[PDB]
Amino acid sequence: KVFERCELARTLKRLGMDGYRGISLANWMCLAKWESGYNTRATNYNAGDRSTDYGIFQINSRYWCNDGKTPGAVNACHLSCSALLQDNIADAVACAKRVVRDPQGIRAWVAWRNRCQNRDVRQYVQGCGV
Ligand code: NA
Repeated sequence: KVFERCELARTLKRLGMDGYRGISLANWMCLAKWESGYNTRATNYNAGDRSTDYGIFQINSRYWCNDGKTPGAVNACHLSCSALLQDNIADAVACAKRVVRDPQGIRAWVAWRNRCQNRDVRQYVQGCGV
């Protein structure tokens, strides 16, 4: 599924993302926009290290979900990577929450540093009623 902006923002608020481990909803929105374009079925193979990024938050198979074909990988969210390609984003959000519980937080995603950090991210939630 490809979410519309405000539809996602309302969804993430209901799922308790606003202010999770210190991260405002507008930041999660900026992350999803730059990682996947709000697309749950997005995948990106990384040829360099044989890992894959899965779903709306482009969560990596080396550390967070199991896809069986990543060498030396762990499965910190305790999920098949498949779970992160559903239209329903409950499991993806729970895994995102797990990612940010590590010391790096939201900095775990290089896209967030490039595109979101120190920016005016208000635009991603404006007019959405959240
Ligand atoms: Na894994």
